[PDB]
Amino acid sequence: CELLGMSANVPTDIVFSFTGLMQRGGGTGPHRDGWGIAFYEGRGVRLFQDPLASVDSEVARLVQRFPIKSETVIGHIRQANVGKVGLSNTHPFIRELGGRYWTFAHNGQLADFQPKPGFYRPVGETDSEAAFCDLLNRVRRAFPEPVPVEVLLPVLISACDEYRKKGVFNALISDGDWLFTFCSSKLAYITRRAPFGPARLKDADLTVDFHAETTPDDVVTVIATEPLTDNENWTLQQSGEWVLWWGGEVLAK
Amino acid sequence: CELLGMSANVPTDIVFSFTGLMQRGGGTGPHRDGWGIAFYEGRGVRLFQDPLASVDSEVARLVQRFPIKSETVIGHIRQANVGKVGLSNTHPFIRELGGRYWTFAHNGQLADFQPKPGFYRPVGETDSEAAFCDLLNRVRRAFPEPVPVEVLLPVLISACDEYRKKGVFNALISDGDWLFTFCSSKLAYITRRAPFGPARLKDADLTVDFHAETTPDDVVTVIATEPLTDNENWTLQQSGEWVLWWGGEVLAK
Repeated sequence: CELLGMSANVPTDIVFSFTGLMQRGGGTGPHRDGWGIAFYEGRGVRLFQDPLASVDSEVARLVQRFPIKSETVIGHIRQANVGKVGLSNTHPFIRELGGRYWTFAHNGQLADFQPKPGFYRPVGETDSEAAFCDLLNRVRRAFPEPVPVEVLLPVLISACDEYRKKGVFNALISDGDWLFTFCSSKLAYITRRAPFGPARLKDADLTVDFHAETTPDDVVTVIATEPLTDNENWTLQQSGEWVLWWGGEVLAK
Repeated sequence: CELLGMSANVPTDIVFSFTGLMQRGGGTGPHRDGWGIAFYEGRGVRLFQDPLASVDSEVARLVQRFPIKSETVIGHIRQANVGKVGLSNTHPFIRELGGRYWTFAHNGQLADFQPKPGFYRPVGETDSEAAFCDLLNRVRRAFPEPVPVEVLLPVLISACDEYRKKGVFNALISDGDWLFTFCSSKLAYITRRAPFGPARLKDADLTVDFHAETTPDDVVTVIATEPLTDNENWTLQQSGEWVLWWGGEVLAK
């Protein structure tokens, strides 16, 4: 329950409910693991994130109080405390390329990763952000001008392939239209077609509720590190498998 | 009371109490004028823009608070409901250059403004974002590698000067460290030195509260389109005047 995405064909509701901190057996006791949730409202993007916390922060309250409704959502919950702290090291990451805001979320670890500095440079010290910028540099070099998805698709797959050669590289990328997924370790998804009733996905210290259909033609796909609902149409992805989503539909894989 | 920035030498609290919607004589009646606030936490940045709700059943004046703590804040607290201009057209704008997140807020109108497309491209349709991207392109072209503020200072002044030849260009720029200001029409500031007591800046449908000093060495400068407190040490800026802040202190002007 780390990576979490959504691609829909209509702006759909998503309520995040972080269970307030509590004394437990292990997980989210006096503290809380870092999280991040980015989503789109047209071409614009909203980002709410927070690194390791020993209190129920204002940003954590902000995501919950905001009536969210989008077609593209990328998030990363319970990000490994490994390494360094701070906001600059919290997923997901944003950067504009071609007049579109790109969003990136990575789960896993990369060993001996040292990409050549380019146009885009990481602000933080994460290997995830270094990977994001590098991938962005390859897309910018190979395609100076905006090019349709299928064209820039090969460069995406290529970079992901190389990164997985140095460690675990599960990732979610989006320019606000499509939502690129890549599995190295584990990733899963489930498409829901109208008519559908409200569903409640949940972690151990999190709950994301979904409502009923807006129109009789709704299609909404949820992507997670692993099924959050008792296996239904939850399809499990294998190592090396990528999928390009857009409008909740599979474009290519 | 549109632009509002802050440069301080220690992370200082700033609470924004947006006076909830109410039936008035003219201003923020059933609707709400947009707003946007960005602030840093180290090198990372946070961006909050007005929620796409405002449909509060027009219940009696319900003020909503927004606590913020930072050394660098840049905001545009008087725009149009995000539902009217759209999220991609809401200030301030963010983009990374040289491994730092650059924030930008601009007040004023530009006529016949048509910068040549470059590295950075506006996601939205404002002349403001078009201006931000152009200024970033000039900096990236003139400075391929990270350079001290003083060196990149001239290019910032040049760009602003050019944009002011085509309209009003009051702007606030920042990389997380320093806060650049530029005046064309009107801009003002007031530096507060420890010891100082809590202050309450207020708009007509807003209130931004400040607290007492954290340490006896505090220095916090507030920049606004015009004095929010009954004139004290509020220094008024004239057309063509710029100031580079850092830790609440004037670096250059």
